[PDB]
Amino acid sequence: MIVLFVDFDYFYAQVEEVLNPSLKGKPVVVCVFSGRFEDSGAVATANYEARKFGVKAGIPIVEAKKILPNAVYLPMRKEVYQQVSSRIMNLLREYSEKIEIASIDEAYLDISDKVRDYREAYNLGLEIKNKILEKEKITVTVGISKNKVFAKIAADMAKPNGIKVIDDEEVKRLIRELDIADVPGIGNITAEKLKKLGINKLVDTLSIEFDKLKGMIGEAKAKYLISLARDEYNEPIRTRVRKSIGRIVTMKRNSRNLEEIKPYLFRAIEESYYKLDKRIPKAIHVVAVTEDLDIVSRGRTFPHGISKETAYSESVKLLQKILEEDERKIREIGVRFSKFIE
DNA sequence: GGGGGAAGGATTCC
DNA sequence: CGGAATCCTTCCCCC
Ligand SMILES: Nc1nc2c(ncn2[C@H]2C[C@H](O)[C@@H](COP(=O)(O)OP(=O)(O)OP(=O)(O)O)O2)c(=O)[nH]1
Ligand SMILES: [Ca+2]
Ligand SMILES: [Ca+2]
Ligand SMILES: [Ca+2]
Repeated sequence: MIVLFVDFDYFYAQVEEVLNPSLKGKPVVVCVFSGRFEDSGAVATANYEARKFGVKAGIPIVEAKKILPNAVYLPMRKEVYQQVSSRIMNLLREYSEKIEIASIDEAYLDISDKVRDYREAYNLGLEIKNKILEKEKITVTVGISKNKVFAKIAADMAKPNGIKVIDDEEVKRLIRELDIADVPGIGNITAEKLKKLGINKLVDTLSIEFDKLKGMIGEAKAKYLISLARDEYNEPIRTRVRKSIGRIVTMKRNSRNLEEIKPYLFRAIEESYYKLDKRIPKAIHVVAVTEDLDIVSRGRTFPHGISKETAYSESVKLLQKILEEDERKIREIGVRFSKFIE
């Protein structure tokens, strides 16, 4: 089996450069302004000229400006990037019917019934890269291997504007030499848990009693890692379907006053329904971020679709249920809709 | 005992 | 900052 993974380079920043070439060459930082105060919010992403100095996704906008006060700061226009993304995804579909659109800037293609060796795979990769650059002026990185995981690791190793195949012999070296933290799905929590168990590489997961691994990181995660370690991980590329749509917003100032929170909540409901389109959810959750940055939620699933009117009244109750069962103030409020009636 | 859900939260990654 | 998926634990009803 042959998997080709595509990951767009510094996506949001690069789309902005495509729409405004005068930006190419200088540091470009795409941000998500939270509105709490001047420059409050975070960096969604930045082009490589900016990353050289530490400005990257996730850092506070205020820290970014300290490092690169004269860079170009742009507000995130996610809708524009989404449409550019869709077009690129359609281009990729022209290379395989078996495509898994993982996120707004990445996808997996099962090109097994399209090519036979890694040679023809690599070449197909270059053609895909050329096609995208030519058509959307977007550079991307391609990773090729036997499964989704290593295809993705391959690209990570080739970033940016690269292409990289990880063949069977290297898959074995990685299992032995790859920091397990560098394995997709293994975050800081899980990685520290694995270190304590003496597991630093995929290979190590094979020298521990399963039940011990299971008990420490969970069944799903334990089996996942063991599969990879045994060089047996093999999940098929399949069409992913959105399972929830939501919106959470940061308020002007903290509060526990219902009348002061409701408009933010409703606005979130309004935006969520617009985005819902023709989808009808049977479930609703109201989400609150306390002053101490904790995230608390209360939801409800009914036996039928939720109308906007129902969403409004129910959401009010759930918020009321949150405030009554938590002494903290609310910093951010939102709603999420799921269990669609399709 | 154990199947089948639902609710709330933990993690992870874009 | 903030959108969203998967998986985990506890709680429940029920035969
Ligand atoms: N709001 C927000 N958006 C993010 C964050 N991280 C990534 N994104 C968005 C914007 C990124 O362009 C897009 C793709 O993420 P990657 O993880 O693929 O980063 P990006 O493509 O920007 O750089 P790259 O060349 O892949 O290293 O997802 C984040 O922490 N917050
Ligand atoms: Ca990505
Ligand atoms: Ca990317
Ligand atoms: Ca990691």
